[PDB]
Amino acid sequence: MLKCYTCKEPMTSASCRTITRCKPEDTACMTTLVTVEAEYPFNQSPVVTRSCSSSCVATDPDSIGAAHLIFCCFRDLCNSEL
Repeated sequence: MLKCYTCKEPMTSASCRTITRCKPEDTACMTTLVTVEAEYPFNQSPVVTRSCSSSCVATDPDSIGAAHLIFCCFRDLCNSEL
């Protein structure tokens, strides 16, 4: 089955990297990447959330409508890093 590095805790979690089994309805994986402070320099606990998906898709680089870095793949553990 499709396995993605989905963490149990929300963005609050530090290293969101845990081997989890996706659902049968799904097919691809998803990943949310959005720093806490992009407008100004501030190194702090970032906001991310990796979850399975039934359709790997991405938005525009505009990110005008809450369209952060939405990565996706069709391979188990396609990405180990955050």
